[PDB]
Amino acid sequence: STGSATTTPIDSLDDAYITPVQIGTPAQTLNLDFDTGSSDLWVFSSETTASEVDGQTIYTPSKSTTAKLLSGATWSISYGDGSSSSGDVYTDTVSVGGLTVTGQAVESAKKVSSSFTEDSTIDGLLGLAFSTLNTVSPTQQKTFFDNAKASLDSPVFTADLGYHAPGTYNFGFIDTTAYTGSITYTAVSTKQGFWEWTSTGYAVGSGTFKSTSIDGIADTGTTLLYLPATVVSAYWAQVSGAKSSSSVGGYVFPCSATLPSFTFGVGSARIVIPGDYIDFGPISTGSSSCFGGIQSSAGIGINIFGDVALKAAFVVFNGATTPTLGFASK
Repeated sequence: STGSATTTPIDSLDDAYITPVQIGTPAQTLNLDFDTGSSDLWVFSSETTASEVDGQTIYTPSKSTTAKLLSGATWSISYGDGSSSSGDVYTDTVSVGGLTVTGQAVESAKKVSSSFTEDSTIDGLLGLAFSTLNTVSPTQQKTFFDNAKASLDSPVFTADLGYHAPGTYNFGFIDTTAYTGSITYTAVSTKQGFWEWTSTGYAVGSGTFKSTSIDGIADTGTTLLYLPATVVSAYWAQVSGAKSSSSVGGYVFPCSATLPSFTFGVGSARIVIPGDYIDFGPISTGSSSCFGGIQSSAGIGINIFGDVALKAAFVVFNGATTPTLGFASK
């Protein structure tokens, strides 16, 4: 089997991408944030505290003839940005782009933190990291991909995120028309539960490539590119007037600037992030200070190849017995 679904930016900055997902019988379609940095499929629901729902579409398990309470199971998650959610668990039928999994754990939120409530465009998350990170207790549950894997034509999914435009998530096949050149594959460590890999270096603009190992994670659920402070300083030094602002929370730059590109290495191959992709717009409405899309990871504990980086590439998440990642230009 295969599936193919379009993923759409939630706003004009590509802050996140939403993909429609069919849950239950008859289908309830919710727009979920596909997140290769986590491993829970959780949704706003009829059980979510009413004051914490503000415009999201909810899953109502009592209206699904295939929903079953997973007795005794609870979940609770905290994300790298400080947000969180928790609740109980149903199993139900879940379909993405024509690919159907029966018995998928659907984690129903009883509580969500304010950042989720305040974003009416995201109805929940669909985790695509390794199932070892799933938070369901006392019986850990499998991701949608893990459940689908055995049925897929090939045990892979691909992320093709657009710049200021829709893109595609495919399951079970590589669309050879979706990229240019060849795909370069690179080793993955699953020891922390992430799609963790080592970039071979970077360049700023037209500058020379610096060969250096940068370990990090491919994370579709993080907006920006978070890299070591040395690398980030080298980038922003090429933008007149750019500076790190403790009060804003990162590097800012004059909105009048033209940003240089940023290149990262995948083996001997190179992925170029155009300068435009690094502009996240005014820090507040009407400001001439703009927020940068490359930020320091120093306070995180891990480097993160988020959407800024991934949307410059066609990305293969190869879930074979020994997983690997592939990157192609497009």
